[PDB]
Amino acid sequence: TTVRMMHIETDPNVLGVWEEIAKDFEAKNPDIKVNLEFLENEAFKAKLPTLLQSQQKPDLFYSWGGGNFQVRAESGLLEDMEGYSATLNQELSAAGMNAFKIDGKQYGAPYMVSQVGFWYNKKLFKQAGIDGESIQTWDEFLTAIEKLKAAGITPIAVGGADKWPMHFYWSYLAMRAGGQEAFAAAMQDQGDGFAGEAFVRAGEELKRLAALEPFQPGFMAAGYGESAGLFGDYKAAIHLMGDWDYNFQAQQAVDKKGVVDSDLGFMNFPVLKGGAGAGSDTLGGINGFAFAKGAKPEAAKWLEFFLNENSQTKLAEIDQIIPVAKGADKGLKNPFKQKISQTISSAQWHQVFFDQALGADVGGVVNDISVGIVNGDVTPKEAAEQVQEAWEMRLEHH
Ligand SMILES: O[C@@H]1[C@@H](O)[C@H](O[C@@H]2[C@@H](O)[C@H](O)OC[C@H]2O)OC[C@H]1O
Repeated sequence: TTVRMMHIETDPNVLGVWEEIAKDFEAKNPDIKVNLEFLENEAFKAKLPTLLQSQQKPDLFYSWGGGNFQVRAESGLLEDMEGYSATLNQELSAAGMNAFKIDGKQYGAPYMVSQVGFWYNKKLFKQAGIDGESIQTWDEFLTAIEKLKAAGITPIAVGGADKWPMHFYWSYLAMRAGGQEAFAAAMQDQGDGFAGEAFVRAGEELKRLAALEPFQPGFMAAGYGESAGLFGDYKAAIHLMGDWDYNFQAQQAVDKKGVVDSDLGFMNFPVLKGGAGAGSDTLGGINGFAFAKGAKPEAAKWLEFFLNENSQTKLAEIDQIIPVAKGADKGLKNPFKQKISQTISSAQWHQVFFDQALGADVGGVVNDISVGIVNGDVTPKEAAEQVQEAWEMRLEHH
């Protein structure tokens, strides 16, 4: 039998490890072949809707959980693999398995957890006269931005063309302004919801950052790959990105090394004055693979092995993922990844990426108003009302 797994992975080292695991699995299981199918992130997300309606579908596809996963599970687009999940449940974290379980039905399995934060270049910070470790508040972050501006260094790389990198700013600002309580009320559409003060404040503070002109020339035409390459090429000082950026900025750098460890820093998103959120709250998520309707049981056998402790330990040791398999945290030797993994574990609020939490429609609105605020197209108040209004209609029509 042949199992097909659709993914968005571009890293050659990661893919080599995945192929090694596949080869090992195939030796232990001669009856089963594993075929990996790549689709680039933006194209993948765009095509999945029609793919899930087709008659030829992969067994497994990359998933962020969140809003689209829920709708797909309830709408009959995924396959319940609860009867083939005993070993997955033994090997993987229960919180990770629960993220892909709806109504007692197991529709996927976790692969990794992540944190979004500020990767930064200590060599460029020294040139501008900034101590990165002293940045604890948003006002201190803006002061650092102005010092980079005055030094003639591009402060921030962002892939504005893809929009979601910019949304990380609006999202974190809303988390810091309103805390978990505000987001929970907004999801329930209680009170003013997403049009509430926390979300307007997020827009106001994003507008304040944008007025400093901190992004690279042409950031609205730049995708994630170009933006990470600018960081890796020492041409931008700061990159707000998930922890997967550690290997990506190196792969996208001309020299294939990027910002080396002695020049590299990572810092949490700062706190906001007059904000209800805690500095230890993380934006990130639990990514995994979902089972499309019609998936064969052999796909669960593959996933059992692909996500086991040895496989996940390898992927942590090449500094790619923060693992979900029990015991694979032994592979978090790299100091950047070890510290990030501890932040994720200690977080009282760990929030899934807003665009994935809210689904393709409302999440697309959040992505649009993030770049819209920065470009002056929409005010912070108008942008928050757009999110609330789209969310209210999603609630009504489901
Ligand atoms: O919608 C965003 C996703 O597209 C993005 O996906 C990243 C992917 O770019 C990277 O290569 O692997 C991690 C994966 O999560 O995540 C953030 C979302 O906001």
